[PDB]
Parts: sequence; C-alpha cells; structure tokens
Amino acid sequence: MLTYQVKQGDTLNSIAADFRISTAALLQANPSLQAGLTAGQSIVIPGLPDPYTIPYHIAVSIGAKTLTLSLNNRVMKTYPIAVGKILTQTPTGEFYIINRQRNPGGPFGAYWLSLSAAHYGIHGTNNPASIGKAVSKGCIRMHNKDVIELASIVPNGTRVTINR
Amino acid sequence: GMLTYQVKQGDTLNSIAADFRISTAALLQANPSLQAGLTAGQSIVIPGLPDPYTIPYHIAVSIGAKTLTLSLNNRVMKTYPIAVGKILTQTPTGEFYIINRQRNPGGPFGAYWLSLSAAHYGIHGTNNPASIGKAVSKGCIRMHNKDVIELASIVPNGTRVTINR
Ligand SMILES: [Cl-]
Ligand SMILES: [Cl-]
Repeated sequence: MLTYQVKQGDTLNSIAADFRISTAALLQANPSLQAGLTAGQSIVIPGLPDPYTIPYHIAVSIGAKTLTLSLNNRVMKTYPIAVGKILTQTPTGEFYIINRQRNPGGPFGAYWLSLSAAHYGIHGTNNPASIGKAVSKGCIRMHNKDVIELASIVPNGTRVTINR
Repeated sequence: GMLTYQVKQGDTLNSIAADFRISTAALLQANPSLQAGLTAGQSIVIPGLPDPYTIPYHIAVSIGAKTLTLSLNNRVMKTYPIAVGKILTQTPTGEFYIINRQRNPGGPFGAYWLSLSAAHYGIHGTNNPASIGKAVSKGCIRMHNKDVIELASIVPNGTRVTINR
C-alpha cells in the first residue's frame, strides 16, 4: 500500500487534500494517528492500488515540454504538453496519479487526472495553441486526443516524475 | 517594510517561489544567505510586497459558514457569500496573503483573480453564479463578480487572509 512520510507543517487536512481523500478515510487507514500527527512517521494512503506493482511510469520534462508514458521501463507513447508559466510553474518532483474524471469540459477538456499535489493535475485543453508552451497556472495540459489515450491506459497509483 | 516567510522542512527555493509568485532570482536576491541552505524555522524576506501587519485590512474566510468577512482596523465592515472547495478538493486552511491580482481573466475566473500565498490558489470571480455559497470548487474561493471587484478595489496586495474550517 502507498505510504507517505509526514512532514513538519502537515495536517490531517493538508494531507487529505493532496491525496484527494476524506479525513475519515485517512484516519480509518491509520489507527496510529489517534496518538498525533508527527513528522518523520509513515502513514498509508487509502484508495489506491499498490504502486509497487504498477508497470506504468509517467515522466514529464518541463524543459522539453514532453510527457512520456512507459510500460516495463520502455516507452509506449510520447506527447507534447503545456506547463506552468514562469511565475506559476509546474512543480518538480515525484507524484502519483490519484484519480480521474471523464469530460470535465471547459478549459479542462476531455479528462482530468489528479496529481498527488493539491489542485494539480494532468488535463486536456480547449486551447490547442497552448500546447508546447509555458502558459498554465501549473497543471500539465495535453491535446484532448492525447489525454484520452493516457487516461484509458494508466491506473490510479501510477508514478509521475516531473523534471526540469 | 517587507513581508516575511518562515521556512518549513520540505520547502525549496522553487516551492517558495511558486507560493509567492516570484522568480527564484528575486527570492535569492532578497535573501543572499539562502545559498548556504534552507533551515526550518528561519525567516526570509519575500520581495515585492509590504509588511502585511502595516495593512489595516484583514480578511477572514469561514469554510463552514461559506463567508468571506472583511475587517478594517479590527472592525467588521462587509461580509460576502463564497464558494469553497469540494470535500475531496478543499480550500486550504491557515494564514495566507493576497499576493497579486489580474483584472478580468474571464472564463471560470470571471471579473478578477487575486492570488493567495499558496501555489495555484486564489480568490476569484465566476461565470457560474449558482455555485456561490456551495462547496464546489477545486480549492479556490469564488465570489460573485461584483463582489470580487468590490473586494479587490478595497484591499491591497499583502493583505492578510485567514482561512478557518
Ligand atoms: Cl485547475
Ligand atoms: Cl485555478
């Protein structure tokens, strides 16, 4: 099961928001939390497949404006993306796909895939000219046809590694 | 004066820069000591903004009440209905500041966007007035367009925004 290391400053609700779960679910999965939330301790995040057995991996290059989908550490597809503006960048680091919603429409296009950072995700677009540019509030945007392909394949729990 | 931020473990130059909508160059320039490392608990300067404690306005947001209250010199002057984040994508709680603003961004953001000191979060208008008063957003605070215009025309960047469950 997916684990998370508690950081100084974390709260039950800040963690819940990153992982798109209720505090009820968070507490149910972690009886230890009754004793208090303490930095350095590990907790389990409910609602996800075991990420260790997921053969898919997503790698994002902010600099190259590309997203690669790999299966068994070999590349299946490569897509161009939009990324965050220079003052509102897409964050670098290690994330997970948490959930997805079909056809959110509007600026989100054909799919929204939640990333394990509050408010961040991978989604479609109503604005094709934005793809390939640093123009977003921080999300990764793809052409609708591409995010549909991506969502149709990858399970929740899939790792998303974002690099410069 | 200058606004200050207290570093927490896990913070990076980039994460802080994203929260305060500044470049890492600006952050570093204002804090020459950071090159030697970030330590939890240290206070750093955030350029481009005044001392928030010099601004006489204070905004209080209640997620429960679905209200944003504006105070001046610790007197309540106006209260507005707001939309807040859905249960799985809640509005974050704590102490924030208004960081910058953009007039008439349009789309779901309506007549105004005010950035809050958490990356991707802000107070903004809406092209969906029915949503105001409900827990329906990805995490932002939404107001009626006329309300966010009014709020934005009163309060300056750096204004303290306290968000309570
Ligand atoms: Cl968004
Ligand atoms: Cl937004």
